[PDB]
Amino acid sequence: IKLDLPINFGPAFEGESIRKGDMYVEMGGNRTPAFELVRTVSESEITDGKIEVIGPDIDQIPEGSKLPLGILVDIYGRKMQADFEGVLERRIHDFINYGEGLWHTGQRNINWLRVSKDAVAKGFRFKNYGEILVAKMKEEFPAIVDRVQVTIFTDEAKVKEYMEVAREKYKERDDRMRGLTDETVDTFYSCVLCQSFAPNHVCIVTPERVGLCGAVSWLDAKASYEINHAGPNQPIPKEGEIDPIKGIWKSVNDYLYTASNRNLEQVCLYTLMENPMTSCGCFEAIMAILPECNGIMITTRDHAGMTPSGMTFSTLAGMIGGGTQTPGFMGIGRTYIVSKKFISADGGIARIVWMPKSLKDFLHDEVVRRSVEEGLGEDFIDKIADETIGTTVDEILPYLEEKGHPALTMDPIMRSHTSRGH
Ligand code: SF4
Ligand SMILES: [S]
Ligand SMILES: [Zn+2]
Repeated sequence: IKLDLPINFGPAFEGESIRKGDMYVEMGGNRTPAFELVRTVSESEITDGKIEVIGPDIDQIPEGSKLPLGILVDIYGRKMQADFEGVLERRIHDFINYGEGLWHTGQRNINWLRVSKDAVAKGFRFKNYGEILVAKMKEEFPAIVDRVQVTIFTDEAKVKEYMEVAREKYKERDDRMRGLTDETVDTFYSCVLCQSFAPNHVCIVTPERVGLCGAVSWLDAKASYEINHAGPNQPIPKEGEIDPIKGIWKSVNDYLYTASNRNLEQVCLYTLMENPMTSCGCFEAIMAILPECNGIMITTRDHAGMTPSGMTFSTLAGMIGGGTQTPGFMGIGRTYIVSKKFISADGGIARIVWMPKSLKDFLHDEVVRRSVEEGLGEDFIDKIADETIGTTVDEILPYLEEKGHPALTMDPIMRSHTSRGH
Protein backbone atom coordinates (compact mmCIF):
# COMPACT_ATOMS: atom_id res chain seq x y z
CA ILE A 1 0.00 0.00 0.00
CA LYS A 2 0.83 3.73 0.24
CA LEU A 3 3.77 4.91 2.42
CA ASP A 4 4.28 8.68 2.93
CA LEU A 5 7.30 9.27 5.15
CA PRO A 6 8.81 12.68 5.99
CA ILE A 7 12.28 11.13 5.30
CA ASN A 8 13.76 9.52 2.19
CA PHE A 9 13.34 5.78 2.07
CA GLY A 10 14.80 3.19 -0.26
CA PRO A 11 17.75 0.88 -0.98
CA ALA A 12 20.29 3.68 -1.26
CA PHE A 13 20.21 4.44 2.44
CA GLU A 14 20.59 0.94 3.79
CA GLY A 15 24.32 1.19 4.49
CA GLU A 16 24.05 4.48 6.35
CA SER A 17 25.69 4.76 9.75
CA ILE A 18 24.84 7.11 12.64
CA ARG A 19 27.67 8.38 14.92
CA LYS A 20 26.91 9.13 18.63
CA GLY A 21 27.19 12.84 17.84
CA ASP A 22 24.41 12.63 15.26
CA MET A 23 22.16 10.41 17.34
CA TYR A 24 18.83 11.71 18.58
CA VAL A 25 17.79 8.47 20.27
CA GLU A 26 19.30 5.12 20.67
CA MET A 27 17.50 2.05 21.84
CA GLY A 28 18.76 -1.46 22.60
CA GLY A 29 22.39 -2.53 22.05
CA ASN A 30 22.73 -3.37 25.76
CA ARG A 31 22.30 0.35 26.45
CA THR A 32 18.58 -0.25 27.23
CA PRO A 33 16.33 -3.31 26.98
CA ALA A 34 14.85 -3.74 23.46
CA PHE A 35 13.27 -6.47 21.36
CA GLU A 36 11.51 -7.08 18.05
CA LEU A 37 8.87 -9.77 17.41
CA VAL A 38 6.67 -11.11 14.58
CA ARG A 39 3.56 -13.09 15.70
CA THR A 40 0.97 -15.03 13.78
CA VAL A 41 -2.42 -13.91 15.09
CA SER A 42 -5.98 -14.85 14.13
CA GLU A 43 -8.02 -12.36 12.15
CA SER A 44 -10.55 -11.35 14.79
CA GLU A 45 -7.70 -10.35 17.16
CA ILE A 46 -6.05 -7.92 14.62
CA THR A 47 -6.76 -4.43 13.25
CA ASP A 48 -5.16 -4.15 9.79
CA GLY A 49 -3.14 -0.97 9.46
CA LYS A 50 -3.36 -0.04 13.12
CA ILE A 51 -0.15 1.38 14.61
CA GLU A 52 0.12 2.43 18.24
CA VAL A 53 2.92 3.93 20.23
CA ILE A 54 2.81 3.05 23.92
CA GLY A 55 4.99 5.38 25.94
CA PRO A 56 6.94 8.57 25.21
CA ASP A 57 7.38 9.63 21.55
CA ILE A 58 10.38 11.32 19.79
CA ASP A 59 9.31 14.75 20.94
CA GLN A 60 8.99 13.75 24.56
CA ILE A 61 12.51 12.75 25.42
CA PRO A 62 15.72 14.77 25.66
CA GLU A 63 17.82 14.94 22.53
CA GLY A 64 20.68 12.37 22.54
CA SER A 65 18.90 10.24 25.10
CA LYS A 66 18.17 6.48 25.39
CA LEU A 67 14.88 4.58 25.39
CA PRO A 68 13.78 0.99 25.83
CA LEU A 69 12.06 -0.45 22.75
CA GLY A 70 9.54 -3.09 21.80
CA ILE A 71 8.73 -3.59 18.13
CA LEU A 72 5.71 -5.95 18.00
CA VAL A 73 4.52 -6.96 14.51
CA ASP A 74 1.31 -9.02 14.50
CA ILE A 75 0.71 -10.76 11.17
CA TYR A 76 -2.56 -12.38 9.98
CA GLY A 77 -2.69 -14.24 6.66
CA ARG A 78 -4.71 -17.14 5.31
CA LYS A 79 -1.43 -18.80 4.27
CA MET A 80 0.56 -17.53 7.34
CA GLN A 81 2.34 -20.00 9.68
CA ALA A 82 4.32 -19.94 12.93
CA ASP A 83 7.22 -21.47 10.95
CA PHE A 84 7.36 -18.30 8.83
CA GLU A 85 7.58 -15.88 11.74
CA GLY A 86 11.41 -15.95 11.88
CA VAL A 87 11.55 -15.17 8.14
CA LEU A 88 9.56 -11.92 8.36
CA GLU A 89 11.20 -10.91 11.64
CA ARG A 90 14.59 -10.92 9.89
CA ARG A 91 13.32 -8.34 7.45
CA ILE A 92 12.56 -5.77 10.14
CA HIS A 93 16.34 -5.08 9.76
CA ASP A 94 16.48 -3.80 6.16
CA PHE A 95 12.95 -2.43 6.30
CA ILE A 96 14.15 0.06 8.89
CA ASN A 97 17.62 0.54 7.28
CA TYR A 98 15.85 1.81 4.16
CA GLY A 99 14.71 4.92 5.97
CA GLU A 100 17.27 7.69 5.86
CA GLY A 101 18.41 8.52 9.39
CA LEU A 102 17.05 5.22 10.68
CA TRP A 103 19.60 2.60 11.81
CA HIS A 104 19.09 -0.97 12.95
CA THR A 105 21.32 -3.95 13.72
CA GLY A 106 21.10 -7.23 15.67
CA GLN A 107 18.16 -9.52 16.25
CA ARG A 108 15.39 -10.52 18.69
CA ASN A 109 16.32 -9.05 22.08
CA ILE A 110 19.78 -7.84 21.19
CA ASN A 111 18.64 -5.57 18.50
CA TRP A 112 20.00 -2.01 18.49
CA LEU A 113 18.54 1.09 16.89
CA ARG A 114 19.46 4.71 16.37
CA VAL A 115 17.45 7.64 14.97
CA SER A 116 19.45 10.58 13.59
CA LYS A 117 19.06 14.27 14.54
CA ASP A 118 18.31 14.99 10.87
CA ALA A 119 15.51 12.43 10.58
CA VAL A 120 13.86 13.99 13.62
CA ALA A 121 14.36 17.48 12.22
CA LYS A 122 12.61 16.37 9.05
CA GLY A 123 9.56 14.98 10.87
CA PHE A 124 10.26 11.39 11.89
CA ARG A 125 8.24 10.01 14.73
CA PHE A 126 7.74 6.47 16.10
CA LYS A 127 4.50 5.98 14.20
CA ASN A 128 6.70 5.85 11.11
CA TYR A 129 8.36 2.68 12.27
CA GLY A 130 4.84 1.17 12.11
CA GLU A 131 4.05 2.61 8.72
CA ILE A 132 7.24 1.19 7.21
CA LEU A 133 6.72 -2.25 8.72
CA VAL A 134 3.06 -2.36 7.63
CA ALA A 135 3.84 -1.30 4.04
CA LYS A 136 6.90 -3.49 3.57
CA MET A 137 5.57 -6.62 5.24
CA LYS A 138 2.61 -6.51 2.83
CA GLU A 139 4.73 -5.70 -0.20
CA GLU A 140 7.39 -8.44 0.34
CA PHE A 141 5.18 -11.26 1.45
CA PRO A 142 2.05 -10.86 -0.72
CA ALA A 143 0.95 -14.50 -0.57
CA ILE A 144 1.57 -14.88 3.15
CA VAL A 145 0.56 -11.58 4.71
CA ASP A 146 -3.07 -10.37 4.49
CA ARG A 147 -3.12 -8.12 7.56
CA VAL A 148 -0.51 -6.27 9.61
CA GLN A 149 -0.63 -4.42 12.94
CA VAL A 150 2.33 -2.79 14.67
CA THR A 151 2.88 -1.69 18.22
CA ILE A 152 5.96 0.29 19.28
CA PHE A 153 6.59 0.14 22.99
CA THR A 154 8.78 2.78 24.67
CA ASP A 155 7.34 2.69 28.17
CA GLU A 156 9.81 0.98 30.60
CA ALA A 157 7.15 -1.34 32.16
CA LYS A 158 5.52 -2.48 28.85
CA VAL A 159 8.87 -3.36 27.29
CA LYS A 160 9.73 -5.44 30.39
CA GLU A 161 6.28 -7.11 30.05
CA TYR A 162 6.23 -7.86 26.32
CA MET A 163 9.90 -8.97 26.50
CA GLU A 164 8.49 -12.11 28.07
CA VAL A 165 5.95 -12.63 25.28
CA ALA A 166 8.93 -12.44 22.88
CA ARG A 167 11.26 -14.65 25.05
CA GLU A 168 8.50 -17.30 24.83
CA LYS A 169 8.21 -17.22 21.02
CA TYR A 170 12.01 -17.23 20.81
CA LYS A 171 12.40 -20.34 22.99
CA GLU A 172 9.68 -21.96 20.88
CA ARG A 173 11.59 -21.36 17.65
CA ASP A 174 14.77 -22.76 19.21
CA ASP A 175 12.93 -25.91 20.20
CA ARG A 176 12.25 -26.69 16.52
CA MET A 177 16.05 -26.57 16.05
CA ARG A 178 16.72 -29.11 18.88
CA GLY A 179 16.68 -32.29 16.82
CA LEU A 180 18.70 -31.18 13.85
CA THR A 181 22.43 -31.66 13.20
CA ASP A 182 24.72 -31.29 10.18
CA GLU A 183 25.19 -35.06 9.71
CA THR A 184 21.48 -35.74 9.95
CA VAL A 185 20.31 -33.29 7.22
CA ASP A 186 20.99 -33.70 3.49
CA THR A 187 20.43 -30.10 2.48
CA PHE A 188 22.18 -26.81 3.45
CA TYR A 189 21.07 -23.31 2.45
CA SER A 190 22.83 -20.35 0.85
CA CYS A 191 21.94 -16.78 1.82
CA VAL A 192 22.63 -13.66 -0.24
CA LEU A 193 20.29 -11.18 1.45
CA CYS A 194 23.23 -8.93 2.37
CA GLN A 195 24.80 -8.57 -1.07
CA SER A 196 23.49 -5.06 -1.04
CA PHE A 197 26.20 -4.42 1.55
CA ALA A 198 28.81 -6.86 0.17
CA PRO A 199 28.01 -7.88 -3.45
CA ASN A 200 30.00 -11.12 -3.28
CA HIS A 201 29.28 -12.28 0.24
CA VAL A 202 27.41 -15.59 0.74
CA CYS A 203 26.41 -17.20 4.04
CA ILE A 204 26.26 -20.99 4.07
CA VAL A 205 23.65 -21.87 6.71
CA THR A 206 23.67 -25.36 8.30
CA PRO A 207 21.62 -26.62 11.32
CA GLU A 208 24.70 -26.07 13.51
CA ARG A 209 25.89 -22.78 12.02
CA VAL A 210 23.36 -19.93 12.17
CA GLY A 211 23.79 -17.09 9.67
CA LEU A 212 26.40 -14.55 10.76
CA CYS A 213 23.61 -12.15 11.64
CA GLY A 214 22.42 -14.80 14.17
CA ALA A 215 18.87 -14.30 12.76
CA VAL A 216 18.72 -16.95 10.03
CA SER A 217 18.57 -20.53 11.35
CA TRP A 218 18.58 -23.53 9.05
CA LEU A 219 14.79 -23.69 9.51
CA ASP A 220 14.47 -19.98 8.67
CA ALA A 221 16.44 -20.41 5.47
CA LYS A 222 14.34 -23.45 4.57
CA ALA A 223 11.09 -21.60 5.31
CA SER A 224 12.28 -18.62 3.23
CA TYR A 225 13.01 -20.85 0.24
CA GLU A 226 9.54 -22.46 0.47
CA ILE A 227 7.96 -19.01 0.76
CA ASN A 228 9.79 -17.82 -2.34
CA HIS A 229 11.90 -19.96 -4.73
CA ALA A 230 13.34 -16.83 -6.38
CA GLY A 231 14.21 -15.52 -2.89
CA PRO A 232 17.49 -14.84 -1.07
CA ASN A 233 17.84 -18.49 0.06
CA GLN A 234 18.61 -21.51 -2.09
CA PRO A 235 19.00 -25.20 -1.21
CA ILE A 236 22.45 -26.81 -1.54
CA PRO A 237 22.52 -30.65 -1.49
CA LYS A 238 25.33 -32.07 0.66
CA GLU A 239 27.33 -34.01 -1.93
CA GLY A 240 30.95 -34.65 -2.93
CA GLU A 241 32.21 -34.59 0.67
CA ILE A 242 35.90 -33.62 0.44
CA ASP A 243 36.83 -33.26 4.15
CA PRO A 244 34.49 -34.24 7.02
CA ILE A 245 36.61 -32.57 9.72
CA LYS A 246 37.15 -29.18 8.02
CA GLY A 247 33.69 -29.24 6.46
CA ILE A 248 34.33 -29.07 2.71
CA TRP A 249 31.76 -30.33 0.20
CA LYS A 250 32.36 -30.16 -3.58
CA SER A 251 28.72 -29.16 -3.97
CA VAL A 252 28.84 -26.38 -1.29
CA ASN A 253 31.92 -25.14 -3.10
CA ASP A 254 30.01 -25.24 -6.37
CA TYR A 255 26.98 -23.17 -5.20
CA LEU A 256 29.29 -20.82 -3.36
CA TYR A 257 31.20 -20.08 -6.52
CA THR A 258 28.05 -19.24 -8.49
CA ALA A 259 26.33 -17.24 -5.71
CA SER A 260 29.51 -15.18 -5.04
CA ASN A 261 29.71 -14.22 -8.79
CA ARG A 262 32.80 -16.39 -9.38
CA ASN A 263 34.62 -14.89 -6.34
CA LEU A 264 34.83 -17.54 -3.68
CA GLU A 265 35.92 -21.05 -4.64
CA GLN A 266 35.93 -22.91 -1.33
CA VAL A 267 34.64 -22.46 2.21
CA CYS A 268 35.38 -24.61 5.27
CA LEU A 269 32.41 -24.92 7.54
CA TYR A 270 34.31 -25.88 10.65
CA THR A 271 37.50 -23.87 10.63
CA LEU A 272 38.71 -20.30 11.02
CA MET A 273 42.23 -21.08 9.69
CA GLU A 274 41.69 -21.93 6.01
CA ASN A 275 39.06 -20.71 3.49
CA PRO A 276 36.81 -19.32 6.26
CA MET A 277 33.37 -17.95 5.60
CA THR A 278 33.31 -14.35 4.44
CA SER A 279 31.36 -11.51 6.16
CA CYS A 280 28.86 -8.86 5.10
CA GLY A 281 28.21 -5.96 7.46
CA CYS A 282 25.93 -7.30 10.17
CA PHE A 283 27.86 -10.04 12.01
CA GLU A 284 27.20 -10.03 15.77
CA ALA A 285 30.73 -10.99 16.80
CA ILE A 286 34.27 -11.25 15.38
CA MET A 287 36.72 -14.02 16.08
CA ALA A 288 40.36 -13.09 15.89
CA ILE A 289 43.46 -15.26 16.12
CA LEU A 290 45.88 -14.64 19.04
CA PRO A 291 49.09 -16.34 18.04
CA GLU A 292 50.94 -15.87 21.33
CA CYS A 293 48.02 -17.44 23.19
CA ASN A 294 47.64 -20.43 20.90
CA GLY A 295 43.98 -19.27 21.00
CA ILE A 296 41.18 -17.05 19.73
CA MET A 297 39.49 -13.93 21.11
CA ILE A 298 35.93 -12.83 20.44
CA THR A 299 34.43 -9.37 20.64
CA THR A 300 30.84 -8.26 19.93
CA ARG A 301 29.27 -5.40 17.91
CA ASP A 302 27.87 -3.64 20.98
CA HIS A 303 31.16 -3.90 22.97
CA ALA A 304 33.20 -0.64 22.63
CA GLY A 305 36.31 -1.68 24.66
CA MET A 306 39.89 -2.55 23.67
CA THR A 307 40.70 -6.19 22.92
CA PRO A 308 43.98 -8.13 23.19
CA SER A 309 44.27 -8.23 19.38
CA GLY A 310 45.05 -4.56 19.91
CA MET A 311 41.89 -3.32 18.22
CA THR A 312 38.23 -2.71 18.99
CA PHE A 313 35.30 -4.41 17.27
CA SER A 314 35.13 -1.52 14.73
CA THR A 315 38.74 -1.70 13.78
CA LEU A 316 38.45 -5.46 13.47
CA ALA A 317 35.21 -5.12 11.49
CA GLY A 318 37.28 -2.92 9.21
CA MET A 319 39.60 -5.69 8.14
CA ILE A 320 37.29 -8.79 7.97
CA GLY A 321 34.39 -6.85 6.32
CA GLY A 322 33.20 -6.85 2.70
CA GLY A 323 32.97 -10.43 1.37
CA THR A 324 36.74 -11.01 1.24
CA GLN A 325 38.26 -14.22 2.67
CA THR A 326 40.35 -13.63 5.79
CA PRO A 327 42.15 -16.63 7.37
CA GLY A 328 42.23 -16.27 11.18
CA PHE A 329 39.39 -13.81 11.34
CA MET A 330 35.70 -14.56 11.00
CA GLY A 331 32.37 -12.87 11.57
CA ILE A 332 29.76 -14.99 13.35
CA GLY A 333 26.37 -14.97 15.10
CA ARG A 334 26.36 -15.05 18.87
CA THR A 335 24.83 -18.48 19.34
CA TYR A 336 27.38 -20.05 16.97
CA ILE A 337 29.82 -19.97 19.90
CA VAL A 338 27.79 -22.68 21.64
CA SER A 339 27.15 -24.92 18.61
CA LYS A 340 28.69 -28.40 18.83
CA LYS A 341 30.21 -27.70 15.40
CA PHE A 342 31.72 -24.34 16.59
CA ILE A 343 35.11 -24.24 14.80
CA SER A 344 35.24 -27.92 15.58
CA ALA A 345 38.22 -28.46 13.26
CA ASP A 346 40.31 -26.06 15.38
CA GLY A 347 39.51 -27.60 18.80
CA GLY A 348 36.16 -25.92 19.39
CA ILE A 349 35.26 -23.68 22.31
CA ALA A 350 38.50 -24.72 24.10
CA ARG A 351 40.36 -22.22 21.92
CA ILE A 352 38.47 -19.15 23.18
CA VAL A 353 40.80 -17.20 25.47
CA TRP A 354 38.96 -13.81 25.68
CA MET A 355 35.41 -12.46 25.47
CA PRO A 356 33.38 -9.54 26.71
CA LYS A 357 31.82 -10.35 30.09
CA SER A 358 28.39 -9.39 28.59
CA LEU A 359 28.84 -12.19 26.03
CA LYS A 360 29.73 -14.62 28.76
CA ASP A 361 26.58 -13.55 30.59
CA PHE A 362 24.32 -13.84 27.50
CA LEU A 363 25.56 -17.36 26.72
CA HIS A 364 26.33 -18.46 30.25
CA ASP A 365 24.32 -21.67 30.61
CA GLU A 366 25.13 -22.95 27.11
CA VAL A 367 28.82 -22.33 27.64
CA VAL A 368 28.63 -24.33 30.86
CA ARG A 369 26.65 -27.12 29.08
CA ARG A 370 29.13 -27.39 26.19
CA SER A 371 32.08 -27.13 28.64
CA VAL A 372 30.85 -30.30 30.38
CA GLU A 373 30.25 -32.07 27.04
CA GLU A 374 33.92 -31.66 26.09
CA GLY A 375 35.40 -32.41 29.51
CA LEU A 376 36.69 -28.90 30.04
CA GLY A 377 34.96 -28.65 33.47
CA GLU A 378 31.93 -26.49 34.30
CA ASP A 379 34.46 -23.90 35.55
CA PHE A 380 35.79 -23.43 32.00
CA ILE A 381 33.75 -20.22 31.50
CA ASP A 382 35.85 -18.65 34.30
CA LYS A 383 39.17 -19.59 32.71
CA ILE A 384 38.28 -17.51 29.62
CA ALA A 385 39.61 -14.00 30.21
CA ASP A 386 37.42 -10.94 29.82
CA GLU A 387 37.84 -7.17 30.17
CA THR A 388 37.56 -7.35 33.97
CA ILE A 389 40.84 -9.27 33.83
CA GLY A 390 42.51 -7.18 31.12
CA THR A 391 42.38 -5.92 27.57
CA THR A 392 45.98 -6.65 26.63
CA VAL A 393 47.89 -9.87 26.03
CA ASP A 394 50.22 -8.65 28.76
CA GLU A 395 47.36 -8.60 31.30
CA ILE A 396 45.41 -11.70 30.24
CA LEU A 397 48.21 -14.22 29.57
CA PRO A 398 49.38 -14.62 33.21
CA TYR A 399 45.68 -15.20 34.03
CA LEU A 400 45.43 -17.94 31.41
CA GLU A 401 48.62 -19.51 32.90
CA GLU A 402 47.40 -19.40 36.50
CA LYS A 403 43.88 -20.69 35.64
CA GLY A 404 45.38 -23.43 33.41
CA HIS A 405 43.35 -22.52 30.30
CA PRO A 406 43.36 -25.62 28.02
CA ALA A 407 44.25 -23.57 24.89
CA LEU A 408 47.74 -22.91 26.24
CA THR A 409 48.66 -26.59 25.96
CA MET A 410 46.94 -27.65 22.76
CA ASP A 411 48.49 -28.02 19.28
CA PRO A 412 49.92 -24.90 17.59
CA ILE A 413 46.73 -23.52 16.06
CA MET A 414 48.96 -21.32 13.86
CA ARG A 415 50.19 -24.34 11.87
CA SER A 416 46.54 -24.75 10.74
CA HIS A 417 46.73 -21.44 8.91
CA THR A 418 46.49 -21.56 5.12
CA SER A 419 47.01 -18.31 3.28
CA ARG A 420 44.30 -16.98 0.95
CA GLY A 421 46.58 -16.45 -2.06
CA HIS A 422 48.18 -18.61 -4.83
S1 SF4 B 1 24.02 -12.39 7.81
FE1 SF4 B 1 24.01 -14.06 6.15
S2 SF4 B 1 22.20 -15.38 6.78
FE2 SF4 B 1 21.94 -13.44 7.87
S3 SF4 B 1 20.70 -12.20 6.48
FE3 SF4 B 1 22.88 -11.90 5.86
S4 SF4 B 1 23.57 -13.17 4.09
FE4 SF4 B 1 21.72 -13.94 5.17
S1 LIG C 1 25.14 -6.75 6.25
ZN1 LIG D 1 24.46 -8.82 6.61
